[PDB]
Amino acid sequence: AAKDVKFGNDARVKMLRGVNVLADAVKVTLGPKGRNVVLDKSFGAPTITKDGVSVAREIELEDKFENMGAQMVKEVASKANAAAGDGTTTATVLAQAIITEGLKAVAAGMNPMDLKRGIDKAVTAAVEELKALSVPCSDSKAIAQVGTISANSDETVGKLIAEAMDKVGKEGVITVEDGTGLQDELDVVEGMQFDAGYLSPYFINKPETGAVELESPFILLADKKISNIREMLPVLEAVAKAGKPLLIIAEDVEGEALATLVVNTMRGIVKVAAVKAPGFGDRRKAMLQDIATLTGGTVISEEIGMELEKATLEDLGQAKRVVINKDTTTIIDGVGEEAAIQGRVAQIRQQIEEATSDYDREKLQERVAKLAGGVAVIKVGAATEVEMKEKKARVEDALHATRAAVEEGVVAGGGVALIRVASKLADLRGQNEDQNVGIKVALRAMEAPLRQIVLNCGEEPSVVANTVKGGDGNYGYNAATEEYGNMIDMGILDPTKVTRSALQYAASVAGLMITTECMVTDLP
Amino acid sequence: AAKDVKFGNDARVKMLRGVNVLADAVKVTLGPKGRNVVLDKSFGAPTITKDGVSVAREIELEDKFENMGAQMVKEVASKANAAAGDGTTTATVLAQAIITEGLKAVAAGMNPMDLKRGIDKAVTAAVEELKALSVPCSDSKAIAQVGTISANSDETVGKLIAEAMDKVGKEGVITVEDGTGLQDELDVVEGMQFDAGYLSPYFINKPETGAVELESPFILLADKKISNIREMLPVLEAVAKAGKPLLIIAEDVEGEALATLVVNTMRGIVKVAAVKAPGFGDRRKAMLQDIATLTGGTVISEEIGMELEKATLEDLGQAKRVVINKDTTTIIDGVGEEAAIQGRVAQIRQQIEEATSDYDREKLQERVAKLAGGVAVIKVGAATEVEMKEKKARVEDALHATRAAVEEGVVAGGGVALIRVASKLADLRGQNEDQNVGIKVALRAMEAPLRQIVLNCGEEPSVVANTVKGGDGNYGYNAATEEYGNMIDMGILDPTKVTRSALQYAASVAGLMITTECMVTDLP
Amino acid sequence: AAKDVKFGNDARVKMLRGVNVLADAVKVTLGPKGRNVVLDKSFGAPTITKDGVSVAREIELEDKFENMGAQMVKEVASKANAAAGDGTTTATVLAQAIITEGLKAVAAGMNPMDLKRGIDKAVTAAVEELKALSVPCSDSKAIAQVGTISANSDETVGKLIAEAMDKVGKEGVITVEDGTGLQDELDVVEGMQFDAGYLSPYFINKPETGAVELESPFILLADKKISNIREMLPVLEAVAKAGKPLLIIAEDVEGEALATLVVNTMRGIVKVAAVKAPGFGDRRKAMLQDIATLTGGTVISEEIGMELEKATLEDLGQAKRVVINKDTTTIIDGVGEEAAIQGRVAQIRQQIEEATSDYDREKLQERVAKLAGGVAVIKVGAATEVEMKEKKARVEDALHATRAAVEEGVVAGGGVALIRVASKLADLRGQNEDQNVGIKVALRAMEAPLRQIVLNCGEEPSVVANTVKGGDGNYGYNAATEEYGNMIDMGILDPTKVTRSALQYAASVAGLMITTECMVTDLP
Ligand SMILES: Nc1ncnc2c1ncn2[C@@H]1O[C@H](COP(=O)(O)OP(=O)(O)O)[C@@H](O)[C@H]1O
Ligand SMILES: Nc1ncnc2c1ncn2[C@@H]1O[C@H](COP(=O)(O)OP(=O)(O)O)[C@@H](O)[C@H]1O
Ligand SMILES: Nc1ncnc2c1ncn2[C@@H]1O[C@H](COP(=O)(O)OP(=O)(O)O)[C@@H](O)[C@H]1O
Ligand SMILES: [Ca+2]
Ligand SMILES: [Ca+2]
Ligand SMILES: [Ca+2]
Ligand SMILES: [Ca+2]
Ligand SMILES: [Ca+2]
Ligand SMILES: [Ca+2]
Ligand SMILES: [K+]
Ligand SMILES: [K+]
Ligand SMILES: [K+]
Ligand SMILES: [K+]
Ligand SMILES: [Mg+2]
Ligand SMILES: [Mg+2]
Ligand SMILES: [Mg+2]
Repeated sequence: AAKDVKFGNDARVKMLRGVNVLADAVKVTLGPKGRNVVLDKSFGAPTITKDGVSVAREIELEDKFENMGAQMVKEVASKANAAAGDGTTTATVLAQAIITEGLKAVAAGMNPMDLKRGIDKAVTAAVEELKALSVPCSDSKAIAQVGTISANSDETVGKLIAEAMDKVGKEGVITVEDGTGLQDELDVVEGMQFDAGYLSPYFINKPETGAVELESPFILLADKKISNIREMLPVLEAVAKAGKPLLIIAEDVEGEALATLVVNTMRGIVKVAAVKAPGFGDRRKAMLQDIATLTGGTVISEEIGMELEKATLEDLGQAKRVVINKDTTTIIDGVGEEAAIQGRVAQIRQQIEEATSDYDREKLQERVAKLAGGVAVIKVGAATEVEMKEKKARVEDALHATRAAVEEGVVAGGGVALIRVASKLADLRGQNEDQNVGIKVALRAMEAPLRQIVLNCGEEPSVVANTVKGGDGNYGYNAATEEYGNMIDMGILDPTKVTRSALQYAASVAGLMITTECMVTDLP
Repeated sequence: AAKDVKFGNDARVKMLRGVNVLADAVKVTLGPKGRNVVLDKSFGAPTITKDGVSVAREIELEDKFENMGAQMVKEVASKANAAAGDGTTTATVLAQAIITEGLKAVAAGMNPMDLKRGIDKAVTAAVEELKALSVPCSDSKAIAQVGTISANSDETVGKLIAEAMDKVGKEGVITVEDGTGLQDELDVVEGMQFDAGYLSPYFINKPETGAVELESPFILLADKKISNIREMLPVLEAVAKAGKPLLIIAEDVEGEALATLVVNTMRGIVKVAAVKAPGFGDRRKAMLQDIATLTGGTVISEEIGMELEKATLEDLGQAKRVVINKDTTTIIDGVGEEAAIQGRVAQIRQQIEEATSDYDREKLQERVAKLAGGVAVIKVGAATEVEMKEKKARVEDALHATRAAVEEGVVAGGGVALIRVASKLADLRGQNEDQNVGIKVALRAMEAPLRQIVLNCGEEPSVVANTVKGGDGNYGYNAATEEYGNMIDMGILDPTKVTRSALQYAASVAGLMITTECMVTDLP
Repeated sequence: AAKDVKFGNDARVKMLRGVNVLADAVKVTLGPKGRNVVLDKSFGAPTITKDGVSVAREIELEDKFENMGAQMVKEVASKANAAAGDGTTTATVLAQAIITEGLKAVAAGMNPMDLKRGIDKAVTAAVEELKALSVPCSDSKAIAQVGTISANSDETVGKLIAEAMDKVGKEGVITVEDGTGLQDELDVVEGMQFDAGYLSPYFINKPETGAVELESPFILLADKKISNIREMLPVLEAVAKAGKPLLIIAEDVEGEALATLVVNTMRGIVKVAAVKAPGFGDRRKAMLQDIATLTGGTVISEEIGMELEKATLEDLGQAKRVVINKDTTTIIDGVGEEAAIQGRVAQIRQQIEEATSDYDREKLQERVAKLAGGVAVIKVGAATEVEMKEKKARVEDALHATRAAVEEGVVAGGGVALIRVASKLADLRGQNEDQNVGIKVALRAMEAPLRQIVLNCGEEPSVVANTVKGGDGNYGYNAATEEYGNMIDMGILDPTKVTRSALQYAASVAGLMITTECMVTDLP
């Protein structure tokens, strides 16, 4: 198909207009004072949201060149949200700031390559300052605080997350589900999560998360082999009755067992799943007995001399719910006895003094973390057909952001951290003047999040920004209460990874656009 | 698809314009002097109505931004009606008043967040003031009055509902169906209601009430779960041959069974509905047997050796009528014999004294209460197929509204309550002047219903509003007689829950619109 | 879909214009001097009619609001005609008169609800005056006069109906049907009429009259529900042979049997019609046997052990002609032997003295009437085929009006009755000036029919109307001869029911329109 082709300022004005439409719609939702955006649906009542992620998702423009501008910033803000677990709106706001001032610099006749070079220096320096400024979120109050803020200032979800981490630990397994109720609840059960992918993708019963979930299934294991389904027939029958879906994990299902198994999944008479299996050769024998011990099942191998034919209905392990993702598979609430599981822990704990290398004490300790750790499950319990599918996606991210806080720490929220970092970078310089202007472009942008938050309050960004800059450390503006004070004490905490990611992705796309001389698309 | 995006004033103006079209069309039907609105049908003759609910449902605008505004206020008003039983027109009048003045204030440049806080504060206080002003509906007279008003001053309706509730008791089952002749019929038959909904919303043949209406349906009671349609084949074919619909009650309906029971229900089934049997264990079995004895059906259990394919036409129960809501299933006039039914009730009572648990006594009680209770049936009299369906519409409405009156009590109608509450709030204040303006916005709006009623009479809203304000307590304007008096003595009563719910929902959407900076929709 | 929404004056002029197109097309055909209206057909020569009912049927307008106006008045005039058996044109004329003057009053700023109140009051008064003015229609001479006027001064039609009533009585059953050449026949035969409709409208072999007609059909009488066609199969094979169409009278026909027969009559090569037996309980089984005695057939019941599959050719009764409308079924000339029938009658007569309730005595009385009453068959002869059908249609029309004349009596035609009642209401007043204007609106409108009749003559409506007003009693204008005189002596008679209904229905829709503030319809 013949193409529409634009060059230079022509290309860039259209990108900028498209960026402007995207960012102007998204930025109004930033901070506790965010305005509402009405989003139309094909039929029925419109959706009304303060959520920048939902707003960005709907933006697409008629003009193709403008549209490319918007999709560029979207993709990049979307990557920040997936890496850090939050920051989409912040990343979008920053991107518009850098792009706008950057293109003014290009239009004045300044070297774009130098402009981009100075922006990058500023960002690399800004990222180090953030790492310096950061402080640990080690503590229940703080974790709850950060959770609450990633939760859109919802205490309950912040309380839940900090509650989960208390029981299962900071790096412990935590999963998000629906459940039945108008309110959200938390449960801590026996289960584990190891990295195994689906053997075939078509197992997936839920395309949204691209994962498989079976309800009250059975678990199978190897060992051997599995070359042929002929020995998979007898155990498939008994599982057919009782209406309980079957799960087969290990090990290395191949041939028609790998193939003819995936056929019956597409047809509605069967529900089955398979996984990439344990970390073997030798260690799989350890991992499997761990799974079997958790699921209350038995491990039947040909090595020992046992056959898959003799395997009975009770020979299988069991769990309440199972989830198999692309790279991962999780077991929720195994039915294995606690006396069994507990003794299996001690058996592995002896091997710690029995370990002749640092490499073994890692693995075996990773196993005791799976069995002894358990799995904390939170049920969103937002009651609606539409409200459920959504709130599960935000809490899933709110959990990701808290994890990010626990890893790389936290900094003063409300755009204060970026304001502070920019003040420290006041002396930073480039190789030439154009690189210098680039640097100042980045440093000006770092004020945009605070300014926008304030503007959404109906107060004057100039005055508040000035007042905050005139202060020190974690002093900031609390946009909920309209008062200044210590941001950390006030509990307004950004995960450092989130602030960091927002700026980096923002600056990425902005460098790209500032360095863009040509666009190609389809004819109108 | 590419989107049309508007911001700020340009957006709010279009939204307000769509609200005006909706409200101006709905509000002229308010009260006993309501004007007619003519609504077209693609075929046949136009519908002429004073019912705000019917007018609202038809409104959709060509301009997509205007339409979003209309749909926003519609949803909120129907949420109110769904919660309180009545008040759609009132809610819309209130929404228009709050939005209009609120938007005027925003255009003047006041802080929209503060405006919303002000409105919210006035409503919260108004709601309490309303609860205090409220009075219980104790007896048949006041109950009749409430029904009569919700019936558009039809005293025969109020009389019916008062008598229906007298027979079944104020806590108990009352349904309504088309009558065979000019006269009204009130009879109490054998029936029952438990809590289960439809498994899929597509089962709804009546979009207005969102309910599944099935006339002379066969009832399948299954003690198992159905994931597969192939075993439902011989049973269904028998049903499609008899020219009757089918209600499926089992453990669950899923897999291809559901999906097939959905699409096939659209054309060639030609009608079927299925609900999840309430409870579990021996309770779920015992409840199914209750339903079987009522409809003269036989429960299918796998443990007795019975199968679905061996199920004949006489293993299916039968009832005159069955209705299914999202949370509810109602079986009216089972064919089951007395002796089987009476033999059953004497059996559960015998289970009371044998029962060793106080919990079991209350649980077995709920079962005898349903079998011995039966269901009250109201058949709407005459006079023609279109007139009937309108009267059946009113009786249902009045039924809902009378409920609400029972729970939360009543207040003076004619918009007098909101007028009184407003005058009590004269001294209310906010944190700043903008919140004050918001409070005055809400208080001004609380005069909208009375004024509109008066305006529909062809009188002058200012003069009447003034006179009522100068009066005291339940003193008001009777718009039917155009005479002032005591609203309670004149039998003009609104359920407090209705007035409350209307103000709240209206204020909810208004606050949303006052705080909206951006709208996204499809291209024209 | 998006809607077009109009308000107030903008909405009302469009309704008015639509009413004007409908009314101006219909009203030119009023009375003996009515002008021709030409109605197109997709092929061949146009239809030329002086019949208002035919003109009104064809009117539909492009502008969707104008169309709404017209359909509203059509529905109402149509309702009048169905109730009283004539008056469509009169009602349409009255409706236009009230609407036109009423809207003039609205535009002047008068209270629309008061205007309606005033119109309503004058109408109920006029209805009482019509009842007072009404005179009995008893003698064959007055009856034939009534029939003649309904027939457009066809004195042959009036004579036929009068003759028919001289035999079966004034409440007797009368059917008209295609006769032999040129010569009318009237003969009373064994037969009856009960209320049952066609179960499938597709059964109709006469799309115009809207009724199914079976010639010398067999008649099946079954006391059970026919579901499976297989039970019905052998009884059909006997009907397939002998080439005698079948009439199935059963408790009901549904499912496989319904859809099976309904389609087979469409494809041709088969003739069948199904109707449900009237009443329920024991009264249903009695009336079935009634039809069985009349047709000389046998009732097939489940109780005595009679099987529908064992029903032989002699089990079925026979009629000469059978005519099934949507409302009623008529069996003409049953084959049942006189001794049979009259024995069944004396059996009922006995039970009439045995009745312990006056409900039975009325019901049993109804039956003997149908059995011993017989049916009058009017056979219309004509010079040509096309000349026969229209004369037949003239008789069917006049039959309706004649019955109405018999029930409620007669008044002076030519719109003199309405003129007289109006002059008598001159002092009538309402609660205020606006109500007074409404009354005058109605009173002025009552002159519209005479004026229009005179206008179709080509004379001056003011002069004739003024002269009639100047006289008393039944003095009026004869439009046929263009002379004044006594309307009753000249045989110009309106059934009081017709005049009353036309006025009532016209005032109904007129008040509705005078009170409409909003119209909602589809976009063009
Ligand atoms: N009480 C508060 N005062 C000031 N800033 C706040 C407050 N609560 C949250 N914020 C800020 O709002 C920002 C998050 O806004 P949000 O609308 O979630 O955009 P994003 O999608 O980028 O997270 C963070 O920078 C956070 O510090
Ligand atoms: N005789 C009356 N005098 C004054 N107000 C009345 C009278 N009858 C009903 N109303 C008022 O009409 C309102 C309900 O009117 P309606 O048109 O049904 O609107 P909605 O759909 O909001 O209930 C109530 O506020 C009630 O008090
Ligand atoms: N010879 C006559 N002189 C005056 N009026 C007549 C005469 N014959 C019939 N009419 C009147 O014509 C009217 C019937 O009009 P028609 O054309 O049948 O329309 P509609 O459907 O209203 O009956 C009646 O009011 C009747 O009295
Ligand atoms: Ca749309
Ligand atoms: Ca610059
Ligand atoms: Ca139409
Ligand atoms: Ca104001
Ligand atoms: Ca603003
Ligand atoms: Ca002349
Ligand atoms: K937000
Ligand atoms: K109303
Ligand atoms: K302020
Ligand atoms: K005519
Ligand atoms: Mg966030
Ligand atoms: Mg109401
Ligand atoms: Mg006529």
